[PDB]
Amino acid sequence: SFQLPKLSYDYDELEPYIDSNTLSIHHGKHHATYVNNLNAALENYSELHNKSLEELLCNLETLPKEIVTAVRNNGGGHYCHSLFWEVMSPRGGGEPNGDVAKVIDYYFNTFDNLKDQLSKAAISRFGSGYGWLVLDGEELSVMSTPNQDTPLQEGKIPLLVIDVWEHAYYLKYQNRRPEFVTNWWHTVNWDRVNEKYLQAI
Amino acid sequence: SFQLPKLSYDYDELEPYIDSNTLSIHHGKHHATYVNNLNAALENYSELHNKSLEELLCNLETLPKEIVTAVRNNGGGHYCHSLFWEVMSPRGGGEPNGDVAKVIDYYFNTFDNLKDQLSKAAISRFGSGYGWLVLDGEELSVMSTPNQDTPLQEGKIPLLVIDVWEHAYYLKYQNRRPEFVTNWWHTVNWDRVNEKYLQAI
Ligand SMILES: [Mn+2]
Ligand SMILES: [Mn+2]
Repeated sequence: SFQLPKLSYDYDELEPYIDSNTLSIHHGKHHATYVNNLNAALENYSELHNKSLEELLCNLETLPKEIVTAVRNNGGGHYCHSLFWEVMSPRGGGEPNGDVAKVIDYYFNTFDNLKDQLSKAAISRFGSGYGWLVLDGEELSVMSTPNQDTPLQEGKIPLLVIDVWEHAYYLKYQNRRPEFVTNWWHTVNWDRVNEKYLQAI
Repeated sequence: SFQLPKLSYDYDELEPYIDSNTLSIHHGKHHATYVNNLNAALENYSELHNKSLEELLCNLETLPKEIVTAVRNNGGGHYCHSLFWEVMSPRGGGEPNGDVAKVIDYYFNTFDNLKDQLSKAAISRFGSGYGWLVLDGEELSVMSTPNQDTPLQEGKIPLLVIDVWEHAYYLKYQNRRPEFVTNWWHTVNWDRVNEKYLQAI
C-alpha cells in the first residue's frame, strides 16, 4: 500500500554535496526497506489500511502492541526520508525566499542565526536522528529527534529536516558530521519549504 | 586522564573482515573523541578524578547533573570501544574454546544457537548501539543497548560485544548490517572471552 516515492532528481544530481553512491543506497535500499517493513507490519490489520502516514504517527498508543514499534520505526522512516528528498534540489541553496523568509527573520532575526541553530541541533543529536525546523502554532522552532521519531507525536509541523544517521554522510564525510551539515545547506529547496509552510497554516 | 588504548594488532590485521580504513578511523578518530570528551567533562570535578571507568558507569545517578549525560555518553564510548578491540583478533573466529564453550552449551544448547541469538539482537537494535553477551548472576544472556549505553547500569557483566553503529561497518558493508555481523564472527577472540568470563566470577 505505501510506496517508495520517486526522487525529483537523479542519484548524481546533489553532487558534490551528497555523493551518487550514497544517494542511490540511501533512497533505494534504506528508504525502500522502511516502506517494505511498514507494509509487512500492517498486512494483516485491515482496520488500519486507510490510515494516512500522519494518522499512524499521531496515534501510536492506539495500535496493537505487536506492531507499535514496527510502525513507529518504519512509518517514521518512511515519513522522514520522504520529506528529506523533497527539501533538497539540484538548484537549491542560498537564502530563504517567499513568505517563510519573513517568518524566519521574525523568530531567528537573521537566516544565518537559523542556520547556526539548526546546525547545532543536528550536530548535537547523539547517536542516530534528525534535526528539524517546525511550526508550533504561529512559532518557528528548531529541534532534534532520535532514530526515526518525528515531531508529529508532539503536535508540531515539519517544514525542513536534516538526516544525521551515519548512513546519510559516512561514505563521503566519515566521522566529519559538521562538514556534512555545512555542505547540506547548499542543497536546500526553499521553494518547497515555503510550500510546506503555507500548507502548515 | 583516561587514555586511548593501543590496539593488540595493526590497523590492517582484521582484513578482510574489517577494512583498514575503518579500523584506523574507528579507533583513531571515534574512540579518541570519546576519551577526549570524557576527560573534558571530568576536568572541573576534582571529587571524581580517582573514580575508575567502571565506577563512573555503575553510578551515573550520583554525578553532577551538569555532566551526567557527558559521562554516560563518552564514558560509555570509551568502555564499549575498549572491550570491542580486545574481543577481536587476527587469530580469532570459529567455534568457542575453553571453559566458556561449556557454559555457552549449558545456556544455549549449542554455539550455533548462541550465534543466532546474538546476531538477531545486534541486527534488531534500531538506530545506534551494541549487541552483548553478558553474565547476569550465574546465567549468561544476550541483549542490546542504545547509543553508548552499557549493561553495567543494570548489574550485568559484559563478556563480548559487537558495535552496530553505522560507522563500524558502512565503508565496507553499507546498509548490509547482517553481512557485517556474519563477518564479525570470523574475528572473535575466544581466548579473551574466556579470560573475561573467569574474571566475571
Ligand atoms: Mn536516512
Ligand atoms: Mn563505534
